[PDB]
Amino acid sequence: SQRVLVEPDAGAGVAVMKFKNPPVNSLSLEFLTELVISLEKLENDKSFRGVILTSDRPGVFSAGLDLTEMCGRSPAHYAGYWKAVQELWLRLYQSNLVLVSAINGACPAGGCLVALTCDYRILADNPRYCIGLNETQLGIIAPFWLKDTLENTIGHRAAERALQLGLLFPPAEALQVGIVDQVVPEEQVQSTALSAIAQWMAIPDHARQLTKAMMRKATASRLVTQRDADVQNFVSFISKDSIQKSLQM
Amino acid sequence: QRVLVEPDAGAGVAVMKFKNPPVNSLSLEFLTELVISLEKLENDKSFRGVILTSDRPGVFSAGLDLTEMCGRSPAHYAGYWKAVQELWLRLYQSNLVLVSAINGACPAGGCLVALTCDYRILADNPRYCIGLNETQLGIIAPFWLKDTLENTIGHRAAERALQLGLLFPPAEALQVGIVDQVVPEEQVQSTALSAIAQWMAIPDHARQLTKAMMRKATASRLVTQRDADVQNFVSFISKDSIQKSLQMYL
Amino acid sequence: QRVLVEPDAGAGVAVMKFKNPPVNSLSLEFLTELVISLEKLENDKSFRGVILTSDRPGVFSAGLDLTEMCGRSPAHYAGYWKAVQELWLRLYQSNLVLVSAINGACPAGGCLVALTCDYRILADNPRYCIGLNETQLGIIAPFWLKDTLENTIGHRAAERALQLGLLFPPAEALQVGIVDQVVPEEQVQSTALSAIAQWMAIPDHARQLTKAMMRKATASRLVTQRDADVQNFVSFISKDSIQKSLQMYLERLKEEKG
Ligand SMILES: CCCCCCCC(=O)SCCNC(=O)CCNC(=O)[C@H](O)C(C)(C)COP(=O)(O)OP(=O)(O)OC[C@H]1O[C@@H](n2cnc3c(N)ncnc32)[C@H](O)[C@@H]1OP(=O)(O)O
Repeated sequence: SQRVLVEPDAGAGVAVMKFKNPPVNSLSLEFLTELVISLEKLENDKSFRGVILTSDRPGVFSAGLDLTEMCGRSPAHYAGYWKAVQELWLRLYQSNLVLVSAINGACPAGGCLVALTCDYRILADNPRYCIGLNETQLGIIAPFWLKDTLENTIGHRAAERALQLGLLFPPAEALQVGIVDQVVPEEQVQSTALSAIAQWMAIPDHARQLTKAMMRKATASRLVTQRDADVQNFVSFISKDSIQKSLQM
Repeated sequence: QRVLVEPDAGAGVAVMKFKNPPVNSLSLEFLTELVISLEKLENDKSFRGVILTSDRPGVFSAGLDLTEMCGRSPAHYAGYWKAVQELWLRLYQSNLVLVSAINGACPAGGCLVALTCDYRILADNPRYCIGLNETQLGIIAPFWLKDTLENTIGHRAAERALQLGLLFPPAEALQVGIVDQVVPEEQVQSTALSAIAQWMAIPDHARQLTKAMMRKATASRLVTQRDADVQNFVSFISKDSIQKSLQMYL
Repeated sequence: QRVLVEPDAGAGVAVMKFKNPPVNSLSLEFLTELVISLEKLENDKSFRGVILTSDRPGVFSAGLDLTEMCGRSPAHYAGYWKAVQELWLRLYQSNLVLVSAINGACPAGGCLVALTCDYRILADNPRYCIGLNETQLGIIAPFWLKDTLENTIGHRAAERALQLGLLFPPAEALQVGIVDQVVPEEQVQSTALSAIAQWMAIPDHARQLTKAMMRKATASRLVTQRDADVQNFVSFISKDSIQKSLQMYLERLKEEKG
């Protein structure tokens, strides 16, 4: 609602979901929560079969995980929040909708939780709009399921390098490694996303959905079957006094 | 008659030419002719490599014969699918060197045949597009064919290619990696002979053990649940929407 | 030493230079020196990255030492293979940043070493070919090495590379992805230093945990079946047809130089 602007075109069967959590679309719990609710409503609305995800304001697609949500909070809150992080990944990655990311800003690790779970990724050709899983730069590591998603996007070798170096690929490099599908002038990102979704939405819907599910079920299952353990892993880590301290920078 | 096997002079390599006009559709009869012909060549110690190609250029294979899948009884659907599986299993695990000289369009089931080979050469004609276009008809590739594609072009590219049901023209096919070479159409056959010579020069047992190490896990995923896959095929293809699309198409 | 270590503790990097002439063959002796040298650098808190290269350009490593595998006792073959496995395990799971400065030809066992590194730079000399050429010797790559190759270049390319036993010259090596950069010969060492400067700058533990996340499944496949894999090597290499293939190849090798 507040933090997610939905612009629907029911006649076309398309909606645009614009992120509106300034200054940087950080993944706060309200934002994570609002994103999933909004996606779910578009899923259950049979009028809508494709969604374009983008920032309302260009510059930052999403800054990623939000520090306020993870600093000096309750054990309860941490569990609710990593559960909400997982939920967003799961619901995006398994959505029956066609999902296209119109990446009109920088896209570090948590922004990649969103971009990598879409069906197609278009990046604006702005040298500031770098994309990748940069966890190691901050002294942390990608969740296994996010690593898996990246491996599913760019292959094992490139994921090994990208994750260890915590690379944020500038647009030409991002295209070359395959983390995005197209790079276009910034003024053409939304038109390119429209052209892309027209093509994807034209596929017979059930067959497309079944095909998508066959491709992604093993990866999604790995998180569904270990989900509580994965929350506990997060909680134990960030509940540490010493990690809490290091959040302090 | 549906499959011509032309031994090269000096043996070693044979050319298998598809001849089930008009589009080399994989009828049940053609499927079993391909399997027997391949087995003969395997068992003949004079032959260790085969080039697969159409007798007439234009269409490599249109794929599955939709008439085997539209008017028919549940048992017919099941026996047909068992034969489709058999062809994939036997090609994919063949001890022969298999090279495709792709001298025509190569949609879904044709692309199956191609993807099971060790090397794929595509004639440079803009009509000769290759891919797994099942979703165009509202159908999906079976898991083992999806795995064969992923094993060819990687996960991301397969995710896109299968969902969009894409047929790649030659330059795009080469870029995505679904074929290994693109050459002028009047050179496809000679190029295949040159390319298979590289493979024929490998110590034969070592080559075969290596091929098996690369492919056995993928094949075994189907071997372990082959009857399940037949019943899933029969249930899926028997749905009324699917039947209507095939009949319309036919 | 057959392994020359040149340290730069202030920069946190050491260069490990192979010096087992004439072609840095992986004898049992040399294998164990490499394992120990790597463990000493791991344990030394001053070092976090290592560049592997040949002291003498021309051959990075000729790979496994055929004289260890030809006409020897079954226990010799087993002990040899346990050491080969040990080198792969230690390299592949090293907590160090490992960069190969590939300054020579790099056939199968050499490629074992290169593929276990985090980054591979190949000198642009048309004779400096890299690949898993086991099938040209009438043998095959072990499953774990096949997995390492697939983890480097993907399934399709591994299929072709392994069956054909390809030794990729530099341009083809870069195109297939088996190395990460191809540079003029006189830049291979400087490129490796530039590369490793960047890798060593990453928060160390996070890098290590990430590397483990990417590699533990592959390594575990050998660890859990390790003595079976020794048994399989001995049984396979002992076949008379394989002994024959290996002694013919050895004989061919000797003839091509003397
Ligand atoms: C189931 C699992 C199975 C097994 C997995 C095995 C993995 C493997 O490593 S297999 C071996 C792969 N290695 C090779 O193919 C390299 C063989 N060597 C060569 O082609 C060349 O020697 C090469 C590349 C070093 C070029 O150097 P160059 O100086 O031009 O040639 P070369 O004349 O051979 O070198 C000189 C000496 O090194 C020896 N040599 C070279 N390679 C080897 C080797 N792999 N083993 C032992 N000796 C070797 C030569 O025989 C010769 O001396 P000598 O006959 O007295 O031992």
